[PDB]
Amino acid sequence: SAVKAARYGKDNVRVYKVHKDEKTGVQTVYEMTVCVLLEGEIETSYTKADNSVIVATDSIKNTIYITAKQNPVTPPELFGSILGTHFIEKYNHIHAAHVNIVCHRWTRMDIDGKPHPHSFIRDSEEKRNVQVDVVEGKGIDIKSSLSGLTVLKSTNSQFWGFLRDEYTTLKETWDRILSTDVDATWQWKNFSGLQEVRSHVPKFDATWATAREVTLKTFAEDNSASVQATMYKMAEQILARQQLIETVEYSLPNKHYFEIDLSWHKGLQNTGKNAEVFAPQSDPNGLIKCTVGRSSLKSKL
Amino acid sequence: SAVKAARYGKDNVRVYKVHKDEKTGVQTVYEMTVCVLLEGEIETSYTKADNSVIVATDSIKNTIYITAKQNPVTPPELFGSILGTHFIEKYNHIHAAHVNIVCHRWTRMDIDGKPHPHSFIRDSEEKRNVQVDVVEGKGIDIKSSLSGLTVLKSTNSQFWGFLRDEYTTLKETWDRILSTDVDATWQWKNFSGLQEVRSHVPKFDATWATAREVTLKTFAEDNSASVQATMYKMAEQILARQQLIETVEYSLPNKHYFEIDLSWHKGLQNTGKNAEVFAPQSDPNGLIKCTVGRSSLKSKL
Amino acid sequence: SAVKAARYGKDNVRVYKVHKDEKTGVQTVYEMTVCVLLEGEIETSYTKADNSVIVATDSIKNTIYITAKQNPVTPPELFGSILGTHFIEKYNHIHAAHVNIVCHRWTRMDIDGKPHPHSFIRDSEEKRNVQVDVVEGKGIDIKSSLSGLTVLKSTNSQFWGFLRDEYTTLKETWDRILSTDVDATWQWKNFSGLQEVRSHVPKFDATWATAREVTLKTFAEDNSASVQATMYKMAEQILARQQLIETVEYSLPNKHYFEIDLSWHKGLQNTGKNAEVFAPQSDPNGLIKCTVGRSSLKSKL
Amino acid sequence: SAVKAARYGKDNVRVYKVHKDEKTGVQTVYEMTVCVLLEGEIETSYTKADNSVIVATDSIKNTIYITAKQNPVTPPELFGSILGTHFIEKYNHIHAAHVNIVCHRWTRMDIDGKPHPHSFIRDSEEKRNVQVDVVEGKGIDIKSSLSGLTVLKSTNSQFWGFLRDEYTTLKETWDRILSTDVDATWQWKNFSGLQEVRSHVPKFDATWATAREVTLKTFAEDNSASVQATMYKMAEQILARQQLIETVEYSLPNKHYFEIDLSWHKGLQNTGKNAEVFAPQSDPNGLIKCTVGRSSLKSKL
Ligand SMILES: CN1C(=O)N[C@@]2(OO)C(=O)NC(=O)N=C12
Ligand SMILES: CN1C(=O)N[C@@]2(OO)C(=O)NC(=O)N=C12
Ligand SMILES: CN1C(=O)N[C@@]2(OO)C(=O)NC(=O)N=C12
Ligand SMILES: CN1C(=O)N[C@@]2(OO)C(=O)NC(=O)N=C12
Repeated sequence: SAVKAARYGKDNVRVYKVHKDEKTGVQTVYEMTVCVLLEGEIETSYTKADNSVIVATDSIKNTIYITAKQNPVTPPELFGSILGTHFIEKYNHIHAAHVNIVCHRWTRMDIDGKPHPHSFIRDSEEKRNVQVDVVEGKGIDIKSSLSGLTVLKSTNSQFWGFLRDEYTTLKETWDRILSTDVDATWQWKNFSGLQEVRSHVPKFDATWATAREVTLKTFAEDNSASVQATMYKMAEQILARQQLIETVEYSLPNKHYFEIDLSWHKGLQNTGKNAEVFAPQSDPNGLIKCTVGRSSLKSKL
Repeated sequence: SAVKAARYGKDNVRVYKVHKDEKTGVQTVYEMTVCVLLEGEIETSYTKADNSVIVATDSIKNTIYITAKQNPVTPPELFGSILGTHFIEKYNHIHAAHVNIVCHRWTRMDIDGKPHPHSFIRDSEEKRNVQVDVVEGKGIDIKSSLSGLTVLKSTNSQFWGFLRDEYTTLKETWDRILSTDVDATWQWKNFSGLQEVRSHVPKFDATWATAREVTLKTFAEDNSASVQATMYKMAEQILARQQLIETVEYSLPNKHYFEIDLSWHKGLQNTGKNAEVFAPQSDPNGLIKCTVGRSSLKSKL
Repeated sequence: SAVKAARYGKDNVRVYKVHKDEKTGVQTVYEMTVCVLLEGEIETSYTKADNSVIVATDSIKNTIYITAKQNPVTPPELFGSILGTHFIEKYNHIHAAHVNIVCHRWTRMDIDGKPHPHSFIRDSEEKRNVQVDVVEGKGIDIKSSLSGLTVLKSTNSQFWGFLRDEYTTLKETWDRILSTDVDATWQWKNFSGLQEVRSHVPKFDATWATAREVTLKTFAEDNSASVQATMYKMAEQILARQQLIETVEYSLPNKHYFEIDLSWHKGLQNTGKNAEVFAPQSDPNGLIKCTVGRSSLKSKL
Repeated sequence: SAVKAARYGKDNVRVYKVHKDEKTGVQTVYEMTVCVLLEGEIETSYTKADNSVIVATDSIKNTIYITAKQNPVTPPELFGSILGTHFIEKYNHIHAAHVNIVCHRWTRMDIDGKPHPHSFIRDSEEKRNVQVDVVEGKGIDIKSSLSGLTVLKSTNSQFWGFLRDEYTTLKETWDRILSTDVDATWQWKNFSGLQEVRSHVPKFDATWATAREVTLKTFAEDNSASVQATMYKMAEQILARQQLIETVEYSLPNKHYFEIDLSWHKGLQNTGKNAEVFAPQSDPNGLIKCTVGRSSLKSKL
């Protein structure tokens, strides 16, 4: 036998950091969950009981906290790049570091109409994430995402004109509920190293904000022909607004809300135009995915 | 043997309802999870295989949807009272109905600064709940609550002066993080029936809003001596603002954020006044409870 | 305002303990999650910022580990009684201790047909639990339970003869699937203190084993008229087998498995006698409860 | 813009099937959760609101149930291959079907020492899974796995000789607890189509049993130098026992159990040779991965 692939490290590292402005009194908090997995000349730890090549996962954990003490933790694209770069530079035999960060929301409270200096609310379980792959000799590849953004619209969603054959029971509809949990990812151009990442730092928060804004406005305003059609519009708009993005990926569940025929009870009308009470379905669910990039077709368009 | 207690029914009934204003185009959505458990002269279903006394849980489910079609689903205190009253009135042999409702957030989206007519966001997993016990001959007992309201403050929390003995290792502190998930319950005066509940309908939304406002402002502004002291202030204020409440209960976890001593690494200072990076602890957690009512002591105060 | 009720302590305390037989080499492991909440003369911690009356939750945590080091952790009824007794004896002003323990399964592995001396498998997420309320001057009240025991039978379950009215759509059935997650609790006679608990120690493991055995055999062998009828048989048998039990409580979800009519597709027959493929329903679910004790009726039986 | 990748379908489809032997009375149950995602000439559903190319996810759901009615659902490798093959054969424009199946345990109960004909227990949340990718013109690629197999050994685990530098605090140990949740995957040789899969049907259950047996015996018997070293031994043995496997992958968390120094309390000794009570850590956790295949090095071995 031989090792074909290997990576190892510390997962589920919870990290909080506070910034305190001693002049103004305003404090700002950041909370995340971090995973760092390393690759390199480590195969003998598996094949030969050679622990000398292992940077202990406990030490990886220590390093995450040390790095958060010595550097900004925002934007997460930057923090992940600093962290990953550290491992490949510090350890000759480590050649890749894979850093995943989930950022948790702590939104400043407004009390009596004024932003409070040191009190926060988890205003959504929506996350902002990064995946930062730092690969020695091949730069830094970053995928940024938002996830867990749960939305519903009560009309202005349709689904008709789909294939009908002997497996089909679904009724066409011209007016349905649409609800999803948005997972949207934007994949950056490869960066050559930490200097190039740093040169683009403002673009990270700006692109996350654009992606969120586009997602919400397109969901709310598109008289949707399908999940497929709506999500494509989102992606095309994000690509148009940040040239340093190469692709946008969406993964959207179709969280079904079924009509309930009550006509068996006193002739109650609760379908079609009279549908008011619905049964949210926990499972199953449609699951619709696509990855959109910029076009390069020049004929047969 | 004999049956000492029994109740049965349908749990985990997911319910959506939409209201459509055909004049304005504005739609409003409501989503909940409902449980109804019944008591009464049912013991022979357990002891004698006598199914004649069972109103099937499937029929209870149907009834929940029918009741939502025929009545408002808001405030949940009212919906639960209507639902519970139905079972004790419809079925001679059913003498109590226990209705639990969890209300899920669907907050209207603002798009380009304007409220959208039919698009919503799950802006928090915080819930608004009710427990409505309708007991034939003994009226309607309602407990209202908010839960899953997750908050953090980065300073203005203290914990010193606690008992110290041979089991104690905890350091006193004059400046710590405080974070919790608020579960707050207000227990209404017994209502004689559905008419009395209906007579107080505006008070339900108003009291929920007061409880939330008080919770947030007191958390944010109290330079807290302990979870105990802060939660008591919340409760006393809610009682002062609604005379139809008899008690207020809080159940608060103390979600610990530990300092991380980094002085072993290059003399890094990350404790006390220099604490910036902390380790959120998933478990264990303090858990602090109290039920506050109005005083009746007249001496030894 | 005044404090009507209060309790506080440490929740979610994970505890492992190993026993090592140095003669035989056999090791035995125990893992639990513990909660201890205290009551007593503590109201001034809430009303007056008086921390002097607080035994810190951190110290409660320390105490749990110390108590596990100095005493057996099995049976959990005993461990909980020792732990609770400690708080009311050690602290004059603490008058009740409420100890909840969840015991996690670590079943010894059999390797090549032989029990291994130090390797274990989590063979089920089923739990064994206790609730031990130690109340100064009023002894020790113990509720023991098993929970998370998930079972299914594919036939020999029926449900017919239930009430039918204008809310009813359910078809009677003479052959259905029955599946549940068993939560069964046996409530012990009050014990006067720790000596009386210790005097009954073998009965704890024996009664847990009886309750489990009865549950499984009755589920498997009863040609069930309803969940109600089957669960009552379980309870009556457990009561008959341990006189120091006062009541047995069951709480059982009815985890529905729906037939799927496929006759629209090529005349496929998948209902009634030809039902082979079913749709497990995640929600909603029936929920059936009862508490059974011994009879005291002497006429009208 | 243009669609670079797309797939869609139905996720979280719960499926039960029963087999009834009418001669013997013995019934056998199967329960799974299925996901099917399709690829093909579908881009216009995203770009052009062209629903004609969409086989509705509702119809995919119907098809899963129909296929389970008309075919064996075991082994899951076979069921997934039949299901995936159906979509690429039935629909000219669909060119890949990605079928994921999670199989849930329903183990036959033994009652009074005899296997019961129709009663089952969920004896573990361990799963048996498949990932079956059916790609038109490129056969069928199958990855089989077991997951959620949670184990602990109380001794015969070590971790010493790891890299030590200025980021390291971890103590070397010659005797520790090792606990994990095993996720093990074996990747089959590409199959040319459904006939080739069918030709190997007995190997699926046999290889799953081998993988489980090897996992448990190696975990229990290896005096482990590290998670890395132990998992490699597992993989090499599985490869040696099934030549139609190309690779074996393990992904193992290191679920830490920390010693608790109690020497501050009455000189209690609970570390090193006297360690009996430990604190299971929920997070963070090591995470150790590798993919093992057969060797092709002929020099520098
Ligand atoms: C109702 N429905 C389907 O049956 N398939 C679809 O995904 O769930 C699909 O392909 N697109 C939809 O928007 N709606 C759907
Ligand atoms: C740090 N700490 C404790 O150790 N016990 C306490 O609850 O967690 C307590 O009783 N009250 C607190 O506010 N803080 C605590
Ligand atoms: C099918 N079904 C019901 O509709 N109600 C019942 O609980 O779920 C009930 O009261 N008892 C049952 O055993 N079966 C049921
Ligand atoms: C204690 N410990 C580490 O600190 N890193 C390791 O994974 O968690 C590692 O690389 N291998 C181990 O077996 N044990 C570990």
